[PDB]
Amino acid sequence: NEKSGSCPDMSMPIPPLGICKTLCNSDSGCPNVQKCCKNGCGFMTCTTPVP
Repeated sequence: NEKSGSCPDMSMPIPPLGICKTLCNSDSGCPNVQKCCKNGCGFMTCTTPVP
């Protein structure tokens, strides 16, 4: 739990394209250094880590 930062609470970016399928299960689930949060179609995807 907790890689470096946290989830970017904003919900600003909203993908209109037909994309409704999770991928990650948590921080450790996401690759590179992306955090696993819910900022799309209500699933668990990777996002940018916020300090």
